[PDB]
Amino acid sequence: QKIHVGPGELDDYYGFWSGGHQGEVRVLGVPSMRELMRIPVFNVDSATGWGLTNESRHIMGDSAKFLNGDCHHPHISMTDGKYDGKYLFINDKANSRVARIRLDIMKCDKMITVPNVQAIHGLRLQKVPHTKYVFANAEFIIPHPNDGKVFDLQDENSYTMYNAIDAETMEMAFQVIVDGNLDNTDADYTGRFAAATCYNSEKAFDLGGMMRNERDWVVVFDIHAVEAAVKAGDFITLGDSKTPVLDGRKKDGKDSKFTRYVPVPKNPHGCNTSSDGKYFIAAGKLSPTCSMIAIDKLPDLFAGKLADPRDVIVGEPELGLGPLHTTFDGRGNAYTTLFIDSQVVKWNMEEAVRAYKGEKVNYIKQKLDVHYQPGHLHASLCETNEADGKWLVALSKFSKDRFLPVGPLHPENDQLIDISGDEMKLVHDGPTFAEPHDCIMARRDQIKTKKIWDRNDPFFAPTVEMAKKDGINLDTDNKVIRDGNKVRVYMTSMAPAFGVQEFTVKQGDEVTVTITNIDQIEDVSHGFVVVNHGVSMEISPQQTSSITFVADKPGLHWYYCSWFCHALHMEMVGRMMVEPA
Amino acid sequence: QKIHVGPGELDDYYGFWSGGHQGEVRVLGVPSMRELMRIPVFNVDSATGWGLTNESRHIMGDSAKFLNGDCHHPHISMTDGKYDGKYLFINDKANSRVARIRLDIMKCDKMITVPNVQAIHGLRLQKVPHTKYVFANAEFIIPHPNDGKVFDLQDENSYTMYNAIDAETMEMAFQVIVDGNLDNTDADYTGRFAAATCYNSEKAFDLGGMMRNERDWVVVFDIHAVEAAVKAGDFITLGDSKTPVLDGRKKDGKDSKFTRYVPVPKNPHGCNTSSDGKYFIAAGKLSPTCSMIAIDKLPDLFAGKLADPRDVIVGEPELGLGPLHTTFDGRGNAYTTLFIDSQVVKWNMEEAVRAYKGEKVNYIKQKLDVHYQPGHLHASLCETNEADGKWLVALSKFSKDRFLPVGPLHPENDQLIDISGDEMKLVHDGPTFAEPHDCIMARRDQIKTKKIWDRNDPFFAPTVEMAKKDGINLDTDNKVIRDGNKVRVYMTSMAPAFGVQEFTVKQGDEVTVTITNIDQIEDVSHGFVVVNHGVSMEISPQQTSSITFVADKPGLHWYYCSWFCHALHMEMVGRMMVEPA
Ligand code: CUA
Ligand code: CUA
Ligand SMILES: [Ca+2]
Ligand SMILES: [Ca+2]
Ligand SMILES: [Cl-]
Ligand SMILES: [Cl-]
Ligand SMILES: [K+]
Ligand SMILES: [K+]
Repeated sequence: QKIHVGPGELDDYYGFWSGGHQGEVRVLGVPSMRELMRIPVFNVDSATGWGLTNESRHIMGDSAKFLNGDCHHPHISMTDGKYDGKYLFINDKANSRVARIRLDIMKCDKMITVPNVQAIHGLRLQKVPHTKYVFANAEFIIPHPNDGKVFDLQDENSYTMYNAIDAETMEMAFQVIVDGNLDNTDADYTGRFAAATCYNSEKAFDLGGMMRNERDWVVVFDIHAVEAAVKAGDFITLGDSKTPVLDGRKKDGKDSKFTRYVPVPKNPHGCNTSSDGKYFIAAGKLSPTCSMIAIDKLPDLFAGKLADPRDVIVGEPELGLGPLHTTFDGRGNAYTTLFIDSQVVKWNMEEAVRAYKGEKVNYIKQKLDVHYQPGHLHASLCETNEADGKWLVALSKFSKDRFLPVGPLHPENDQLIDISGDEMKLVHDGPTFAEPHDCIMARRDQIKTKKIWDRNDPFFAPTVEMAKKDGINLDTDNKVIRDGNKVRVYMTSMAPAFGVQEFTVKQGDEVTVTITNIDQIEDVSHGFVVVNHGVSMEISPQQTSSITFVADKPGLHWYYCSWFCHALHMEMVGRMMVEPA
Repeated sequence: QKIHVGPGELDDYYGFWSGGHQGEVRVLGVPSMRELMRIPVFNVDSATGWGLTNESRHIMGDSAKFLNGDCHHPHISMTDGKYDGKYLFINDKANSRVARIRLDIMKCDKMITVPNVQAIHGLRLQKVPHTKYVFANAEFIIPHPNDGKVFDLQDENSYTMYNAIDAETMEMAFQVIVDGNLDNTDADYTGRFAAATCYNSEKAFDLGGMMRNERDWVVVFDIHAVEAAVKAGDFITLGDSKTPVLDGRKKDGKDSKFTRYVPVPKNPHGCNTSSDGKYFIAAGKLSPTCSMIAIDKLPDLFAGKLADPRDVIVGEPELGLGPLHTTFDGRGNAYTTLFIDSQVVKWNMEEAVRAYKGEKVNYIKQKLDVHYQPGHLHASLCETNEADGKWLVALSKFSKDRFLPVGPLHPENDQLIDISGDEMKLVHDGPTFAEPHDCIMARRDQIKTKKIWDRNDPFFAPTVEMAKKDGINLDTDNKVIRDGNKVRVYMTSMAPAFGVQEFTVKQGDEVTVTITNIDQIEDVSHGFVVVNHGVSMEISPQQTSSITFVADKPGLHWYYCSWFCHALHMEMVGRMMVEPA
């Protein structure tokens, strides 16, 4: 199988890599593992102006004031348990957000700060009949209200919440209060259930405290019941947020309609749905096991036809030290990372289930050593009923001597493994910055991208409406509008010339520059940088982009095109003249 | 030779790629072309906290207020015309800066904003006896003073300057006022001469004007002459800058001792010294030629022993449409990018010099098609007398369909070419983000890096000194100190625990957290993120890092370690308790 992609050949799959603590999404080609694009999300990108432009800051909202993020879990929207290539969603653990990327344009187009929570970590998407909800965990227990009067984690009103976000509007759909906490989450192949791991059933703040119980749990959600109750008006609201909040905690040993708690050892981490839709599989972490929940049995467990939530457990195979995550080949095998043993282990799921019933059968097929300390792993199409069993990527946290030395900070090592046959074979070591946690792969044919921008694109639609209010036709016009101490420059750009090559303002004026790139050849991107003003943005063919800054320095100040666009690139410049105060 | 670096195998060279309009520097392994590390410079990095930490912000100075940069030209310090592996230097065109990276820790340790200029573009280093100076072009003509009274470029006080920076102290050494402008720059193999291309001899602000003259020039600097005048005290100063300024403009047709202007067609761009030290080679851009300046004729030219400046031109090879840059195989051949024709042309310098004198000889050896529109190019060790003729990288601006489609914004195509034989061979297409402009290669054995930090390292020495005055021992102390509205938290860290796991403050307190990673195992980095406060940073083994923020929200606020560091990483957390105002 494959591995090398020569000059002029194309990769077979797209890979969407989390940027981890660096805050972007990275687009790679697979199997070459080459990075094709960076999509700024929670990071400020000097190149495109993400975090500086008026269009980006509108999307970010009030959260545009943060210069950091911490992303882990990239996921592609689904239709009937297959990728539809519409959206990618990702979490921000640092500043508690979820963002949506439009895959047609490879840009973040929506962002939300989840209300009344701390630390968005686990994230996954409804699969069936389609991604109606984005599911996301808030990891940390906090007081409600968090007003500084109570700090105790055991308080009646100290808890965390499971979050559902409407995938299309990117507005909150509902929140569910839970016992313990939340780590990772996955969804079924019907749309009725979702599940999450919990490592802090103790509601402790100290290490020993958090490891006290032999068992924490997987919490299972009946979204049907949730939706039913929201429809009926049977919910509370918290603070000034209008989001429906349901109580999924236990009361005096009795369940809520919304949740069931399945005991699982021990500070479990991964929560993974098998490609056949049979199981939620929780990785044991401190327990050298995985726990297999039979989704089949969940209706009976919510109907109470079951005397014990442990009865939904149909497998608990011992695999090795520190199991963290599980993926699938669609051939009946599961692949689990063993952080401590530094291996990926291949195991047979139906054999594991028979072994749980006492049968003497070896469900373990192979252990591949990886380099070093694997976290997540991802098999091609593993989140869909189309799991194709071809490629596997294991994402390891300590690269040691696997790459040239680069100082005290090392890359992560994302290792590509061919799983197409009977024996797993390590084929590529991929260094990556700032710790991608997870990644997702999609077939080439699953992603359709725009070659050039549409003038009606929603990404800059508000800017078009601003322009129309000034009587500006963006496709043709070069004009300076004055409004008190505001100056709005509108210009077309066509290599190698800006449409407005000079303009004069007064010291202290707030200047908005709006640029529409009217080159129609694909790939002729323009840039716009104002020297010594901290101003920088990209304008691609048929895009409009705007940026606003104060002209607080008198004199001549040059601006230039940053994207090499024409033989006369260097000469694509202009002059802002600032009259003394 | 080579090409594929399999798992467990190591690359043969380091590549340092400029990060372009993105602002960082990128470390690659060559020939695999995989990215090993990102080093933040002008960008704000969420992962390591560059632009957020006190250490980084002190390095940036007043410029820390900018979130962007635009870099082009990375260069490694030299001893005796060979790479010494001490420092890498890079420009910022956006906000007029030069940065120094220490190659032992792979971090930016110094930064300067060049005074009284706009837009630092061309940058190269002194070769012999070693890198005493960093040479840097200010591209854009401005008024002096630039106070808004005059905007005219033709004003006798409107000009740009050539800049020299002390490589060791990173303070300005001198500036030289020039006629016209400055684009790219190189230095000879003795320390006496430097050279730069000019495209705006016209002092124009528009395309018509900038393209008028059949010829602009290469300006040549007699650095010895300049240094003499600084030593003599024969210089002026501009504004509040104490930097010695020398006047290298012709007056009434008369030459200064500092400069000579050599007419060259037309808007020339590349300015490259051959690895045998014989020629300054200017790429003709709008002329389909390069111009070769014999460096051994330069003493005569400054001595007044030559009839006209054109007497130093010893070759003017006709290469093809849009020649931009030139590199060297150390075997007597040059390689030039042709932007319009979209090719790299291999040519013999000796034979081109003979053809200029009349001889009939085809100096052109081969033209290789590249994909597409090449900007810079770089052969292994080309900036040194050790040019080894193994690898060539051509960095093309338009990748078209050479990679999977990723929307309207395309990657650059940095193509790896085997030049070890007589025939150039394309072996690899490397996609890159944000337009690297140039790159530089060095042998594995030319770079030596730290495995772990030294506690005495100058990078965070000021923080250590500050901590002492507070009566703190960073190596052991886990402590909170208070003064009015300020709170200084000092802690050690060892996987999987912060040394301080809780602290309480009053709403509105300015909090500085200083963390010392006391692990001694390589690769065991920690992170520190305060949820919902825009606070993020890296602390590597034996590093101290600090960061400051306001506690402007009452309640409980979690902080956590972002760097996956242990099986118990998820549990490396702590609590900031903020009492209501
Ligand atoms: Cu427009 Cu370069
Ligand atoms: Cu310290 Cu993860
Ligand atoms: Ca626990
Ligand atoms: Ca000119
Ligand atoms: Cl998971
Ligand atoms: Cl050059
Ligand atoms: K790591
Ligand atoms: K490009």
